[PDB]
Amino acid sequence: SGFRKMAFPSGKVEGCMVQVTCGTTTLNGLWLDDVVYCPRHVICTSEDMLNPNYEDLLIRKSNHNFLVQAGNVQLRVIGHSMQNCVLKLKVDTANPKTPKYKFVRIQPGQTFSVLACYNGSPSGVYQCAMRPNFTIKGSFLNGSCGSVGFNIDYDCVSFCYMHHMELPTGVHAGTDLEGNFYGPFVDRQTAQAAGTDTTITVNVLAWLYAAVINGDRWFLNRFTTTLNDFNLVAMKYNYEPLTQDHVDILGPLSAQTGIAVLDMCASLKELLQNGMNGRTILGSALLEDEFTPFDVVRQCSGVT
Amino acid sequence: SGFRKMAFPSGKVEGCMVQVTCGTTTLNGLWLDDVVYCPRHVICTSEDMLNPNYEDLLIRKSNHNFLVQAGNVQLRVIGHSMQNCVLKLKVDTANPKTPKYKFVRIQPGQTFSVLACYNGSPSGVYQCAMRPNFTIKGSFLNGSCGSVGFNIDYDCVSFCYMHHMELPTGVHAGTDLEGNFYGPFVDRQTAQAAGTDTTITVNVLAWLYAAVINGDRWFLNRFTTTLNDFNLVAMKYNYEPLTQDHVDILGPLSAQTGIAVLDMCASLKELLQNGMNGRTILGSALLEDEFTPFDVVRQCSGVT
Ligand SMILES: Cc1ccncc1NC(=O)Cc1cccc(F)c1
Ligand SMILES: Cc1ccncc1NC(=O)Cc1cccc(F)c1
Repeated sequence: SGFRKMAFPSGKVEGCMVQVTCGTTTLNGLWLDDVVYCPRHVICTSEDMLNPNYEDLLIRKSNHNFLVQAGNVQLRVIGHSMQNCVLKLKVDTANPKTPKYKFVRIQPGQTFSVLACYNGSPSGVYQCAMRPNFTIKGSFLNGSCGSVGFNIDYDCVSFCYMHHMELPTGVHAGTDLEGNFYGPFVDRQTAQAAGTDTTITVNVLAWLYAAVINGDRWFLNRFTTTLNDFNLVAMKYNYEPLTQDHVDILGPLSAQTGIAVLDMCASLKELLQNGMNGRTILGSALLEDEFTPFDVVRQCSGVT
Repeated sequence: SGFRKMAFPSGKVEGCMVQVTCGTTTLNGLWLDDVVYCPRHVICTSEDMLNPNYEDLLIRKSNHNFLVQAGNVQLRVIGHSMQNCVLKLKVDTANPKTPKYKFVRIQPGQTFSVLACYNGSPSGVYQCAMRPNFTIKGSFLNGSCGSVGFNIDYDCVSFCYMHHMELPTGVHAGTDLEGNFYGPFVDRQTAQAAGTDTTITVNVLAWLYAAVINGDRWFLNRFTTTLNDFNLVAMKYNYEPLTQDHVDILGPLSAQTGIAVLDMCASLKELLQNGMNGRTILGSALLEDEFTPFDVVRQCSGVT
């Protein structure tokens, strides 16, 4: 009973957080095995951020310039390399708390947990969706760079995000763990356009199924629609077009509740055209798109 | 930039979760030092839950009947005692992962993180407010009993909640770590009334300050009010009456933003009387009351 914006337990990730300092800039690093991963802008001063030549900036740095502290113990840096927008600092000690892990590049619309950190210390954890425009609407302040996003499948942590930058609009941009930015962003102090964003249709449908499972059913109606008809409504309301791939992943929720996907689409169509009329769904007065069909199944079945 | 429903990092609590089985009932326990705490209803069968005599039920149990498993290792139970609605199983081994901790009884309106668990394994973490009526609107299924609520101040975990029961309305009831229920609830399979709930006024005001800090300011107006006038509006809209104690704890947010508490009360009054007019505040289309003034200061300053 109940449905919450649940994050993964952050324990396995907390054991990997370190503080990385280079010159006068300090941020977070991720220590996995004998490598520490962090945003490459740790090598920059504020003046460098205007138009940085990272290759030239990194050349002025040696292993001893990167100070890596795991809690209260100092790591010895024996190598450094830049891969895309991340630095990889080889250390002489493998992290004893390294969980089983993978580096994954998630798709837009997928969700993950963020462990916000400052000075290598965890401050909090929250669940995010990677927006269709490849930004995240996180909660990050100066010093949070290097904080990571992740998912967990039983004992394996799949790291998918490393925080790098705050856009002038207050939304967030970052990379996968190979240092490739999600979206068009560059790690430079320049105003950068995020694409037009859209609402993640398949996620709103999954959340409507979660609402029905938990008893919030007032929005169910006597109607049905087609993918074509629904997509005309999705276009008008800036929702992602629904595809058969999306219908396919909603199958488990359709089977559990007995509500055909296109019937739920008709409820969503009516909610888009008429609003909530002052009512709520799962404690929300808007259509929530930060739960994937997998998240709904996982939470509604109590997967650990 | 940004403001999220952030939970504490759950790592220190994950290290304390164990599975407790007695007869054919399995639930979660909390292993701190050499004691395992769990809901006393682990000793009941479904038939016992109708009208249980816990004292008589516990008398039929011996130390060897309580099976406590921490991950994959078995704990040896050398004592058992019932304290209010919790069982305390003395074990022969102190939990090596015991963090610095305290047991606290929180007040209604205060917030905390829940680490939802099943079979002793963590499934997810979310931030909750203890409702003014002493229920929590959690996300819990069968097997989640024994999952705990907590806050963290630097290195100290203050445990404040242990999950026990789901009311017929789908809201949740539990105890402090001494086994005293929050609210009027009893651990019995009987329909039980939760009091009339109210919105946590001081928290909505704190969240309005968080919105102003992050740039959502459309709701600020040219008006002011008094505690008496605001409280007439709070009464009409089922909000908690605001006191000078509440105004006092909003002081840091009033000082940071330069918006006097009674001026923010006038914005809240107008929002109550006119609604959001289809607009949002911090990604919400309703007035959020699950962030305390302390949570707002902590998140807006990045406290670890
Ligand atoms: C101040 C802040 C707040 C939240 N998240 C991140 C930040 N910090 C930055 O964006 C620094 C920065 C500037 C320009 C490029 C870059 F890659 C990184
Ligand atoms: C089924 C479920 C779902 C979520 N949270 C909890 C539960 N389980 C219960 O309430 C069991 C129960 C019954 C009667 C009394 C009691 F103290 C405990």
